Amino acid sequence: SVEEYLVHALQGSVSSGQAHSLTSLAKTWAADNEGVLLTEKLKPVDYEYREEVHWATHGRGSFGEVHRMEDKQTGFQCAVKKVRLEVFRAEELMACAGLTSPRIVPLYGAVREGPWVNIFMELLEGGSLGQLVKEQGCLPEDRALYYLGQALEGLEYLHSRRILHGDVKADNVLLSSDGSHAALCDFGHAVCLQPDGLGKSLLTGDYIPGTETHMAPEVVLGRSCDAKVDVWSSCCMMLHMLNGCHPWTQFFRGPLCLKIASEPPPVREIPPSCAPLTAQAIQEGLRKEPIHRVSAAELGGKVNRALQQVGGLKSPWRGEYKEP
Ligand SMILES: [Mg+2]
Repeated sequence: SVEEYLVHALQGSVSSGQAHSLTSLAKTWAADNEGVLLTEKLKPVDYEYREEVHWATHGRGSFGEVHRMEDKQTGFQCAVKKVRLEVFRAEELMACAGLTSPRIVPLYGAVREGPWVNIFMELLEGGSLGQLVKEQGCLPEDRALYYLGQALEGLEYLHSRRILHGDVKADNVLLSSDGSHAALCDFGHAVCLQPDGLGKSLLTGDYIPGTETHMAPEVVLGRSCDAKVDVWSSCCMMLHMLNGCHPWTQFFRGPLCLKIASEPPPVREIPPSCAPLTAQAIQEGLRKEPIHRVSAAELGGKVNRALQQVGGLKSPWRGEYKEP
């Protein structure tokens, strides 16, 4: 209404503004150079911010969609996620913009150029939790608990704001230079939960999930979904971290969605040598029925206690190769 008059003003130009503008503009895209930049270090020139003209590229995502970039005026280096326009979802920015949490990769701005949405964000120097698991087969339990713990703090943030990530997994967790900090990214599968708590459903075409192996049973059953899907995924992530491979992967080859539906939870993939409280945390996080599944916050507590049970975090950042 007033947002309509507003967006028309924002269109056709790249400006330095706030998150609300970006969000509003974003909705436009989800339905020629324009956008909003949320940091001083990324500076438009004369209403424009074009690739190879104002900023240059220097690929690491599921789609090789993410690059190191540099602003040609300012010298500042960050990351660009290229997303095609016809596929773009405002929830990528909605579940991201102005979210002041150290567990969520900060958004630096987003700029449309032609059929491309260029999403700018902090470049975290230590890469993805996924790459870390690849490099060193699997992670020590305490290290595994540590990162799950930090991902849960980030999800607790999202959920309390009525936001569901949609695709929680090691590849979508990023790490600082020392590996001390972990923060969520890729909100491409994020959904905004409407006033009535739980929402959408995969079959209606609103919650399109990201990674099959990490997908909760209520998703596959075409049931209504809430934040609880993230909690299931985060434990699939936990299994990935502990075993050096996704759930279901080592056992079933074909349409997993049908297996996830009717099998017991991947609970059998829990390493026998794990601390009982770690096993319990995963077990509670992998309850097939969402209502009885613990919340991110509830799991955070159990995870926190389990880390203490294993003598705290005393594993080196990078050292041992631990065979899958
Ligand atoms: Mg990704």
